[PDB]
Amino acid sequence: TPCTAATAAVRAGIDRDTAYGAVTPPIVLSSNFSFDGFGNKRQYDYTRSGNPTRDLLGEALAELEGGAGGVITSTGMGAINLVLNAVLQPGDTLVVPHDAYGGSWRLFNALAKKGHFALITADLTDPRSLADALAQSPKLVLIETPSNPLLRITDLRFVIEAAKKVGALTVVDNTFLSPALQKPLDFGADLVLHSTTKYINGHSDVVGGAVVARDAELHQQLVWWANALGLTGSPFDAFLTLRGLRTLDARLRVHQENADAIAELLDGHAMVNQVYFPGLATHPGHALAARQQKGFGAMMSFELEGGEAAVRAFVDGLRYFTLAESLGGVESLIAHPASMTHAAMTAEARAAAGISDGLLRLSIGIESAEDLLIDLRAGLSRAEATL
Amino acid sequence: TPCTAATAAVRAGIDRDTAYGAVTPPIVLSSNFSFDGFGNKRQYDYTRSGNPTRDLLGEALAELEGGAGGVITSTGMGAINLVLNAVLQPGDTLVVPHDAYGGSWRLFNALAKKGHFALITADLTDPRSLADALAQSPKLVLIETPSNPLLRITDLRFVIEAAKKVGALTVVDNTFLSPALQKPLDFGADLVLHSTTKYINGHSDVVGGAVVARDAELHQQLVWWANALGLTGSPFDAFLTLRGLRTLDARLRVHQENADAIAELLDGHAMVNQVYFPGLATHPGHALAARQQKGFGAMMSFELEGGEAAVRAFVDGLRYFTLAESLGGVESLIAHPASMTHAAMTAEARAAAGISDGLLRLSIGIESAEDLLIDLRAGLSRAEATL
Amino acid sequence: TPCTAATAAVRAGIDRDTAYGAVTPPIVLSSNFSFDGFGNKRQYDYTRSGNPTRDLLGEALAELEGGAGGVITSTGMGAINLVLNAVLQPGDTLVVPHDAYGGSWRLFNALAKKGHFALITADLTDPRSLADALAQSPKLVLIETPSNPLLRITDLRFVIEAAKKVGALTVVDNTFLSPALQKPLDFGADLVLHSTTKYINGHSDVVGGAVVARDAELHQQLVWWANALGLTGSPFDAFLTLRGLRTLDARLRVHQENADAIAELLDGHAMVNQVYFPGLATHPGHALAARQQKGFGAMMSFELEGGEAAVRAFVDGLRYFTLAESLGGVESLIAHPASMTHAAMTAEARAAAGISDGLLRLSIGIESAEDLLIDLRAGLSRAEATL
Amino acid sequence: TPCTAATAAVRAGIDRDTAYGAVTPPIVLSSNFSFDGFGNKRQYDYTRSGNPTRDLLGEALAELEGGAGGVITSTGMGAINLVLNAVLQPGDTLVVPHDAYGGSWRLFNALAKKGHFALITADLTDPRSLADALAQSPKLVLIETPSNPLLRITDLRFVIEAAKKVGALTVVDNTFLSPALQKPLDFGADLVLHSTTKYINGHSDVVGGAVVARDAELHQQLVWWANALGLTGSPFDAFLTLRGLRTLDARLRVHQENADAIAELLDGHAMVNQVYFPGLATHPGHALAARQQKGFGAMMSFELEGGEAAVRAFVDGLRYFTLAESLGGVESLIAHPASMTHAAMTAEARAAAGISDGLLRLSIGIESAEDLLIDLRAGLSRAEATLT
Ligand SMILES: Cc1ncc(COP(=O)(O)O)c(/C=N/[C@@H](CCSC[C@H](N)C(=O)O)C(=O)O)c1O
Ligand SMILES: Cc1ncc(COP(=O)(O)O)c(/C=N/[C@@H](CCSC[C@H](N)C(=O)O)C(=O)O)c1O
Ligand SMILES: Cc1ncc(COP(=O)(O)O)c(/C=N/[C@@H](CCSC[C@H](N)C(=O)O)C(=O)O)c1O
Ligand SMILES: Cc1ncc(COP(=O)(O)O)c(/C=N/[C@@H](CCSC[C@H](N)C(=O)O)C(=O)O)c1O
Repeated sequence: TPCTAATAAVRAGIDRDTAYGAVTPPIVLSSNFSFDGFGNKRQYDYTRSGNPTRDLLGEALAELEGGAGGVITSTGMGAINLVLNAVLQPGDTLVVPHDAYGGSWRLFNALAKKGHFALITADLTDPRSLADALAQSPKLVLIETPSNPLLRITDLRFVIEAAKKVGALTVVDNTFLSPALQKPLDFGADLVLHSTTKYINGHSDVVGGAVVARDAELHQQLVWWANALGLTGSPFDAFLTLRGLRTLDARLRVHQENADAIAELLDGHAMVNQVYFPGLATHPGHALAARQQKGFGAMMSFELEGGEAAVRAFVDGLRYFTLAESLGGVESLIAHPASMTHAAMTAEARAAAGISDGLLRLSIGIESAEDLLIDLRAGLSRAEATL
Repeated sequence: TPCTAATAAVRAGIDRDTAYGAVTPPIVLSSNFSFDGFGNKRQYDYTRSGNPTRDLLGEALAELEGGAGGVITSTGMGAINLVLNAVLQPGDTLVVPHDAYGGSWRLFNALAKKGHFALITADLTDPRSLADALAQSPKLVLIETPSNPLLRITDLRFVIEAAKKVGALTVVDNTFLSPALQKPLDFGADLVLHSTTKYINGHSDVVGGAVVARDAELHQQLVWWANALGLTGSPFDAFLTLRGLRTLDARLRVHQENADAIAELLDGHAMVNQVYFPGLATHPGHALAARQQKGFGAMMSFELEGGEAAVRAFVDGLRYFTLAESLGGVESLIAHPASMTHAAMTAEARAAAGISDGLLRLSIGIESAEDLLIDLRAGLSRAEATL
Repeated sequence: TPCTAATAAVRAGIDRDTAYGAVTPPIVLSSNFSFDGFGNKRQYDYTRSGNPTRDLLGEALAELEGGAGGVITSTGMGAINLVLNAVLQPGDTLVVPHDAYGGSWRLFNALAKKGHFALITADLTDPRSLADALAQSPKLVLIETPSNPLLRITDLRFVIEAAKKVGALTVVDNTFLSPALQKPLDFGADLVLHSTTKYINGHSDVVGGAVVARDAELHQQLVWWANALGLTGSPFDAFLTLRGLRTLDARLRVHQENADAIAELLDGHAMVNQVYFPGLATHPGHALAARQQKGFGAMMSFELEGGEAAVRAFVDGLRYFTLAESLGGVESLIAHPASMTHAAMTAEARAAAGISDGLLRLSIGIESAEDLLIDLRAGLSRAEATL
Repeated sequence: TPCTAATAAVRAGIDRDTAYGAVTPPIVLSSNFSFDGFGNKRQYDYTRSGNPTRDLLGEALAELEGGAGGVITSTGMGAINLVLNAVLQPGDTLVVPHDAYGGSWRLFNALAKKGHFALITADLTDPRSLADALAQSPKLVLIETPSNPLLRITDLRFVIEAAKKVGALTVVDNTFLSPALQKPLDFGADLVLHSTTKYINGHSDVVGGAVVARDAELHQQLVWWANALGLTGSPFDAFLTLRGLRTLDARLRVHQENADAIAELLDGHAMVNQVYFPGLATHPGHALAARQQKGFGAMMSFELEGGEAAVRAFVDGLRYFTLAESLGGVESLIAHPASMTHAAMTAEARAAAGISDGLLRLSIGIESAEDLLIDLRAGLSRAEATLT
């Protein structure tokens, strides 16, 4: 037996201190490391390049994703930035999803306008749209599945093998499910990346990113570029993230129980026009999600009856969903993407993503199921009183 | 509606930052707080007396335990110390259990030798022993249930009512189960205390204590003595401890799933002489534990067949159980009470308690059941190979 | 040759990490440490008993003070508390100074009322008072020099030799000057203790304490009691405190430059009635301070002309002196001891000490002399404009 | 009056907590902040974009440098990365110094090979080399003065006014002196940047960067680009960095006293061929440094008599100088740039910078001067023993 995912996350850095046998791993804040006398670099020399505390988190995310190594960055956007710098140069074309996170769109459109690469935004749920993009010989394809905030599911085996036939690398943003629930590298992706800010840290008190490469040579290109660009993260942040990771399995058990229950409430409720949640049998992509994921996760969005006034009445009064950005915390959250998470997009790119001005997104926490439903039901009455 | 205990713990100090609306509470390390002009103390003035980060943890443990307030100490022994100093003076008698934590035994016995109080050490699970202790008019009775490390169960309602009949205060050490699995104040106790070092924190990276009093007058007295003796904990530690608390309900589900599966493997295994786990119907205290606890927890101890050779072969080779003191963490631990946790006791006090030299204690973490069971089976073999 | 005090403090735990050669020492938060197989304790086992980050700070304060070792407590009051429990039992007598810190007065008086020891409160600067206290065969004499807040100076060599003649142990509270400015163990004292909250830390972001013993056997006793009472500090706090120590010598140069410039402005200013600063030749204790101290420090207090209205006009408007408790930070502070630092005292104990109701105490930080002097001059006019 | 530099750094974030009046500022680790009800962003929304604890450090460095605002990044190299991204695009030319930090060189050469900008590497101490480079109409000139590790001084008024005449922006890497000792924005620079890893933090336990812009609009472009690229720093690092900043003045007083003493020992010692230290009267740029800086700093390098054997003997046995990378700490350090800090450069870029294979670089700490000199003298004995 190698261990399971859960054991590996729990034991990450446990009993791995050669100095004192501390059970919990020491925080190495040091910027620098001594040489072992003249000409003799130790394993570490300088934290920007390499840090033992940061590398425990890289090693654990690599073990969980099945890759050769991991690079930990100061932010999620910083992981995406790392991949774009290590892989693309001018004259290269990048294919991105139409409904990627608004911050990814912002970065892709900014760097493309400078000429750092050419940009094709496509619908990867959609074989025609994918084949028109792959006919242009892209260096790189990015997949974000399930997608933020409409939970569109893209067929990892389909898109990754279509892109291999034309010689493109693949990178998957696996933020929304974590490595506990989806392993894109199992499907042949070259790279998997995360905002550790979300479920991997789980406590809404670190911003971070990670990139795991399947192949040892691409891992070393990422290490080199991270060091050179100074995109690497703080050892203290890596300490809190590794601490968070140890409860990832236990947290997701509750996130998913709570989300199955809230999906049941919102599906078919009189005051709800549409629910987007991969666990619903009627959601386009349900069968795909069931085969490529080990769970349906705990992100969902939904559209209320009754326009702006219903949205305002629903949101103002929530006791247990904080109105705020981010997701993946132990604490439940709610967001209005048009005006918050996806406000960096133009009204046109939103229209093309199918993100309406009335869409609410839930990040379902690990509070008691009974309390989240009392809160959501009172919300739905407040919105009904509006008609 | 009030929220459940689990909701309260997940959301303690969420969106309670008047400065910026931070979702996660800011860490207030400051030793000191400005006055609001001459004569105008704010809410806080000095961190030894009171600090807001520490008070979030205080207010959270008091909500969970049903008390008027909570005091956070540098350590668990510190929380016991605070209670002895606030409640007892020379000529007062204290009744303690015979099978309490060895460190509790060391402190009671050192402060009794100096004459801070008179000490009676009784078996609180046996009525004759209890009645003889209560007939000597004690100021304070301490209960520790379940007991470390034999998991003896003492009848909270019985002992507390019996102690009120003679004017004694009662304090319960509730470390082994946390507030999520046992609420002694519900049964009339005046004081409950914890080593927060264990389940409450959950990440083996903070030593700390807490005392919660039912009554506001007794809470104001503990606040005064904690400030005067200098027993209060660090704000950074409260911060990590509070972060720990948010996953307590989530952690204990997996803890209890794993402990049930491990009790079943150990009980009537040929190499296992006795299992002490209150979840087994054959354990003296099982039905009392099913009544006064929400669950049977994840601490257990066992005797192997085959003397000291068998213990050694069992322990050397464990991959997933670290040989170490402490308990209540996400990572699985094993200890040998006689030489480790209860080394502070004399050989006669261990014999009176029923702690043999062949006893092993397990703290069962939240790794996969299957990896822990493979690890224990390999150990039982190595013990068998010794005969 | 050995290095100086300053070199030792700057380099405490620099290049002393066997794991990675980290230049700065790693933070060991871990509550627990693995055994090296069955029966083999490593150097550390449990953080309440010993922790390597806390021991760098202990070992550093013991080098600076000339001691056999040091113990780091959660607070300064906790270090006094540790010494009272390690050294005293009922029937023993303790001699304390009349103008000790009000928090010391609160603890001595509360533990004396319970009868943990008998208390003699003497004026240690006056030989009759000292002789009458030493004629009563005390187990322990506590000296606080200079005294908070009137900067009375007690003759370390005289009092210590007098206490040895009658078999008493001596403990000195060396908080106001730190080890960089006064070394009581050089004059034969048994114990020196500190509030690390002040100059040692220097950044007003840690409450902590330290006790250093001259003799190895008394150090082993303080280690034992600190573990058994649970009085030990947080490793995170020891890390910030060690980081503070590194600039102690550099900080005190500027503190003393600023204090000299400010004592000169206040002494025979028309609005100032008395200055208490041991650096002035007119201060009872100046020549003793010049002999037993490397410098006059940066604490001072003063009485304004014009009663309560003048104090209020002086305090309300200060830009660079914050109205707060504590002292010894980089930032300048002002306090009113009667209502703030020494409110724990009765009005009668304050009168016996010579703490009037019109007294102000300054902690002078490391801001520019010119910005502090402009700030004080403006206060002196506001106080003038009151008459 | 407004306050001095020392007062500003000491009082940064002091008594600035509206929640409890904490004297020392709270650490806001929170990734997110609540909205004030539907449609109502508060001052902060998301730490990657902006965080109050990080903003105290940005504000304080902006006050110290005289600029409109500051952006704090996860590293020093990340600050340089932020500037190249916010200011340059393909077809733009960037002028850099020949003797810049080998990490800067690595990044300039890597991004120039991809085509992100055209690169001109010039000697900015040398007026013909500067004027050949400004004839090429560059978007941006970077100055690193004093330079790492030969302490070459570049004339801020000269180079910045030459670059304004041809329409180029100026950015100055001011790591080596800190804002306490050189204010490039006083000389007209558009941008100053720092590795806060060095003197600003001072305690070797944070990697960090900062960029301060003179102009509000360029600060707003930096905030935007830092958010979009995800270059922003951790709030906990910004907390430790602000804590170190509070002792910057007091640390530099001892750094400079110790460096004057060590310069005096090495200058004209029989075992020392060359010392590079701006505070020596015989160092090229001494009068320029005396004028454009408020002190000569505590960085120096030097070349020993006696080849590789002398270097190996000097270094092995130092009790108080740790052999390691970085600088600006309270703890004294020694580095061999060819094989450590400048190993990222090619042997030709080093030869062009004048960084020989025998150069040792001292970062002088705040230990007792008497101890640092006992250590250096024993080292010079050890290298002497190597001839005979
Ligand atoms: C699939 C995916 N990949 C990557 C990322 C980036 O990870 P980070 O860098 O944040 O750690 C995210 C983040 N998502 C957050 C972002 C909040 S909006 C940002 C802010 N106002 C801004 O203007 O930017 C969310 O949707 O709630 C992400 O959902
Ligand atoms: C029921 C109870 N109440 C209180 C406490 C005290 O709480 P803390 O102070 O540790 O946070 C504990 C601790 N128990 C731990 C620690 C053993 S450490 C031995 C050490 N070498 C020493 O000499 O002490 C255990 O059995 O593993 C406790 O089980
Ligand atoms: C010479 C000495 N020894 C010991 C100590 C104790 O050290 P700490 O425990 O604080 O670290 C001090 C502290 N002195 C501070 C604290 C005043 S706090 C009043 C507070 N509300 C309370 O009720 O206490 C001062 O005068 O400013 C001390 O001057
Ligand atoms: C003037 C200047 N600007 C910027 C920076 C960059 O700042 P940081 O990102 O490190 O904070 C520096 C750094 N200087 C360090 C770097 C050590 S080498 C690093 C490593 N092995 C690698 O391969 O990179 C030094 O010379 O000792 C710098 O001197």
